[PDB]
Amino acid sequence: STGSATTTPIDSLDDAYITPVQIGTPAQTLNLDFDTGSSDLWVFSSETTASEVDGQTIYTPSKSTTAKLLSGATWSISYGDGSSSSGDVYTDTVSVGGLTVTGQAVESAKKVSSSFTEDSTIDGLLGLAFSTLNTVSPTQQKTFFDNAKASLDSPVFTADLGYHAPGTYNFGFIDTTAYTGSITYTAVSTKQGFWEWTSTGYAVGSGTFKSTSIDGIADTGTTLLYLPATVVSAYWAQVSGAKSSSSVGGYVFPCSATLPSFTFGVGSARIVIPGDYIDFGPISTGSSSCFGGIQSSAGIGINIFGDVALKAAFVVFNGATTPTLGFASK
Repeated sequence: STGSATTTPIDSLDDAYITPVQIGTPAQTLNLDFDTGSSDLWVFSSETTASEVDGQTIYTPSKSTTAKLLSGATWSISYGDGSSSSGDVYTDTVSVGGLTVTGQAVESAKKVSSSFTEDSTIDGLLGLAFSTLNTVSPTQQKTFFDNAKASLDSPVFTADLGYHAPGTYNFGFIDTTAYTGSITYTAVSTKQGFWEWTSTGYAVGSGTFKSTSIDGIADTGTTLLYLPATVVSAYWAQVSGAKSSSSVGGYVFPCSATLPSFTFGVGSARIVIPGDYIDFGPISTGSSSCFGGIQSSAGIGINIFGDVALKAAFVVFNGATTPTLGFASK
């Protein structure tokens, strides 16, 4: 089997991407944030504290003839950005782009943090990291991909995120029309539960390539590109007037700037992030100071190849017995 679904930016900055997901019988369609950095499929629901729901579409398990309470199971998750959610668990039928999993754990939120409430466009998350990170207790549950994998034509999914435009998540096949050149595959460590890999270096604009190993994670659920402070300083030094602002929370730059591109290495291959992908717009409405899309990972504890990087590529998440990651230009 295969599946194919369009993923759409939630706003004009590509702050996140939402993908429609069918849950239950009859189907209830929720728009979920596909997150290769976590491993829980959780949704706003009829159980979510009413004051914490503000415009989201909810899953109502009592209206699904295939929903079953997973007795005694609870979940609770905290994300790198400080947000969190928790609740109880159902199993139900879940379909993405025509690919169906029966008995998928659907984690129903009883509580969500303010950041989730305040984002009316995201109805929940669909985790695509390794199932070892799943938070369900006392019996850990599998991700949608892990459940689907054996049925897929090939044990893979691909992320093809758009810049200020829709893109695609495919399951079970590689669309050879969706990229240019070849896909370069690179090793993955699953030791921390992530799609963790090592970039071979970087360049800023038309500058020379610096060969240096950068360990990090391919994370569709993180907006920006978080890299070591040395790398980030080298990038922003090429933008007149750019500075790191402790008050704002990172590098800012004059909105009048033309940003240089940023290249990262995948083996001997190179992925070029155009400068415009690194512009996250005014820090506050009407400001002429703009927020940068490349930020320091110092004090995160891990480098993160978030959407800024991934949307410059066609990315293969290869879930073979020994997982790997593939990157192609597009």
